Amino acid sequence: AEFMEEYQKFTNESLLWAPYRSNCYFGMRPRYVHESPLIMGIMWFNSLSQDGLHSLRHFATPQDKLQKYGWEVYDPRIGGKEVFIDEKNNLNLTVYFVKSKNGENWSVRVQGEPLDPKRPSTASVVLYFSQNGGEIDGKSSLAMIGHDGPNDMKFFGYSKELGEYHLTVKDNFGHYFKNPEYETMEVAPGSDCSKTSHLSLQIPDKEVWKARDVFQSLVSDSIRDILERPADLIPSVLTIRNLYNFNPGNFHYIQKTFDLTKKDGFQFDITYNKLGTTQSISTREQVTELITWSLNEINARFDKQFSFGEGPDSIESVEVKRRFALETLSNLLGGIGYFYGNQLIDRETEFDESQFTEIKLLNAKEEGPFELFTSVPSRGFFPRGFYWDEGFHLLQIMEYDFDLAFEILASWFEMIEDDSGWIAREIILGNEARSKVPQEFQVQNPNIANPPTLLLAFSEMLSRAIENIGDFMTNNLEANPGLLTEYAKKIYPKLLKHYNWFRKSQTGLIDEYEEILEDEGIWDKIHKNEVYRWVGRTFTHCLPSGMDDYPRAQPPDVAELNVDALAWVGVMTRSMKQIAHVLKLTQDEQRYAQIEQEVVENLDLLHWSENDNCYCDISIDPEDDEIREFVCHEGYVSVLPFALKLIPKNSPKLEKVVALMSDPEKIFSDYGLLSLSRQDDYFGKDENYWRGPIWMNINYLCLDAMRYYYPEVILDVAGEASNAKKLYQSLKINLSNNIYKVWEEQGYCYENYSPIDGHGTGAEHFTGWTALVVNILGRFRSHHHHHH
Ligand SMILES: *[C@@H]1O[C@H](CO)[C@@H](O[C@@H]2O[C@H](CO)[C@@H](O)[C@H](O)[C@H]2NC(C)=O)[C@H](O)[C@H]1NC(C)=O
Ligand SMILES: *[C@@H]1O[C@H](CO)[C@@H](O[C@@H]2O[C@H](CO)[C@@H](O)[C@H](O)[C@H]2NC(C)=O)[C@H](O)[C@H]1NC(C)=O
Repeated sequence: AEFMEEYQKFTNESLLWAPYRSNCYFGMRPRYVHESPLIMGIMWFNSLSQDGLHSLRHFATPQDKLQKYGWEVYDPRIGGKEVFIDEKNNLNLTVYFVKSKNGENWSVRVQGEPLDPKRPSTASVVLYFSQNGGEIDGKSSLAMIGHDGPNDMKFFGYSKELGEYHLTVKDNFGHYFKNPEYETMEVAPGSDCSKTSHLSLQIPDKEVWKARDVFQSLVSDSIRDILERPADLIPSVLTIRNLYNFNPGNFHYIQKTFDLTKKDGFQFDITYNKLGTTQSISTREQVTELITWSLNEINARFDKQFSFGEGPDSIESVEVKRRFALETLSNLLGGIGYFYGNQLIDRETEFDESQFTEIKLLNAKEEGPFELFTSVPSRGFFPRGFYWDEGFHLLQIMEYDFDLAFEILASWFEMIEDDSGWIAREIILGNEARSKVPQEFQVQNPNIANPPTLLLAFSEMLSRAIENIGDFMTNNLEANPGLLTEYAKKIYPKLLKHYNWFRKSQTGLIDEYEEILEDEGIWDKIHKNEVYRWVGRTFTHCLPSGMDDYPRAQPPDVAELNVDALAWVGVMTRSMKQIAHVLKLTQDEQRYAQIEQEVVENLDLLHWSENDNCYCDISIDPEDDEIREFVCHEGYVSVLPFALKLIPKNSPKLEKVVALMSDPEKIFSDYGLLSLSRQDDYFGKDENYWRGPIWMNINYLCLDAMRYYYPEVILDVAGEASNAKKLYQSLKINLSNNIYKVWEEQGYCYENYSPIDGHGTGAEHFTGWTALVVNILGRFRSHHHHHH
């Protein structure tokens, strides 16, 4: 326990400070600080135009249509470099983040330059800071204590949680906008674009996220005052000022308007030093060497974890492939955020498992606070925790930073409350998070489950730890049985609660079929307790399966048994077996081992269709009742038993699944595996999400499964390619080539890809499970054997 607290202390300190407000282009708050956090964000716009406030950047949104934004290099333990290309605002913005070795001090360098040096424009950068908590704790504060000329400012702050600190904003260079042939640029007292403007005021903690709206509102009131006039005084008109004579408070705006016709651009530093620190960040030169050191250290960590060769993809060079992989991983890590607040949950409205109409949640309530440290599918579209997405994020994160993956996993399972094992599918905390979500999707339903991909990720992590440790650094939990055992003892009761909850809530009705299964002569050899159905499906959708519009049995029936629901129970059971092994719980381990084998046997006995050579959902013939029908829509659901490694090794069924995945007339394409066979009735129909398009998450599992079932495919030996090798190689090549190409051309990683011509579709900046392309390119010997 003492060793664990020593490890957890260091982990905490290394992850305390980072740009964890991932919904912002650049926003910061300290990890796990909910009462008195220092909150920071950066906004910018072109103040030279009359309607520059309409192009004010703050939150990441696809509606901004930036040419490019994201981390080129990033690791939240260290820092990184983020770039924003904004053609509308003529701005080429780079933001560096670095930290002291103990992680308690930090600096942000904002560096801008024009995209076109002869386009008349300005870069009006607005920093805001808020020391929260004062209204609650009666002590937390942040005050400007002085300045060195107009453009360098010194602040003193107190956070009850993090202690006293100094915050400084200082210019290194940059030409402030001004017409030299005027006596002054001022148009009103405080409205002067020729120097830094600062405004302090009191904003309630819960309203701090509205920094852009408050800014626009205050500037609008100043404009109203002014006009109740040359074009080059507009920047001064759009400079914030203390019009209403607010008393100083927790919140601070700092506005700097630079002339973008000067080619060299600008640079200023924002530095935070804990009071009494032995590692103060003190000079511009010190920041410059920290940035150089930090970027090198991240490149070194990346090179230790991944390795890249020439081929088999067609990416022009190994240097370019590696850089692509680094940027993609950096954006996945850069989506990691810290969230705190209430969910909207409806527990009162009655749930009827035998009805299939959409449900009206009319008894919604504020519940919480909750908190969560998690990666996100997309900073623009989906800047929040998604339960089923996170398992896939962790499969990528774990390959780079094993211990970080354990931090995120633990955070998720902290959300399990005492009376229930339920975890919401989508985690929306507070008004800031709700602002990105249509009201119709905000209210969560505690009767609805989702695929437990977190436990698939946990299974893969425990597999590596168990392999490496034998008998019972960013990978201490992989190598140290003492540390792993303490982590496991803490989390076990939570996983168990979740496991029991999932199994009960999704229990199928085996008692129908009995007469039918007796007639087939297999009723006696199936395991009646291991059959499952997705509870809460509707006529046209099945949200609990994670693949909403993947075709299901019609009409819906309470006797349906879903092959993918059973497969997921298999995966959960496997993870329980592994954590039981780690805890030396022999009798529990052997129970889970047998349950896993019973899942395996039910998949082959019940869900395998000899006629269709496929795993299928099953249902009772609505006409006949004496007949049970195999609902067979060939696609991701059909391959899931393969992709989750539940089919017995050497099973004759393996070859048929491989044949399914290799067939160009079904789900094989030049751009990866299609979610649904081209020959299916539903292919291309309706919203067309899981009815054709290629998704990286399932594609990656299939590749991983190939290596498990056909271990020879990992060797590239000259000779005759087996069917398994042909598939493995071409799929890996097709995914790598296409995801890169779309990223190179269309700009970024996408939620899914077109079966037509492989073009990117769905949400943009999807890192996101599409970041699993990093592993496909660079993963090497994640398994641990022996090097005698
Ligand atoms: C590691 O950091 C976290 C900070 O969240 C600590 O684990 C919160 O700690 C408080 C007080 O111990 C508890 O009330 C909460 O229940 C904890 N939450 C979670 C999610 O664990 C932990 O104490 C820190 N350890 C060290 C050594 O700093
Ligand atoms: C964004 O601005 C940066 C900074 O100037 C540019 O990346 C300099 O570019 C040259 C040419 O590649 C290199 O010699 C330097 O190493 C770069 N410096 C840094 C810090 O990257 C980049 O070209 C600009 N991008 C756009 C689209 O204008």
